[PDB]
Amino acid sequence: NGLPSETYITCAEANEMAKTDSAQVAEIVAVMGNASVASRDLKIEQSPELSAKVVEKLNQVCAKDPQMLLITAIDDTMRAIGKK
Repeated sequence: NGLPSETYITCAEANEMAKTDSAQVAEIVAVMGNASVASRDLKIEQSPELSAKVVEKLNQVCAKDPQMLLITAIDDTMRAIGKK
């Protein structure tokens, strides 16, 4: 009944927000993103080059699939780049 913002919002729309609040979106994708990636690998460090791209490619995925909720989309991207 109480759907969290990041659960009800799509990464494509998160990109839209970035036009108004880039730091807000970059922070969110970094917070759970860094934790998420480190939860499956644990060797992944706080690399700014990873976040910068984890959102760049992410919004493109949502642009093709609007059903990619932000909360899931980040985890999904962590799955893709979670094996380097």
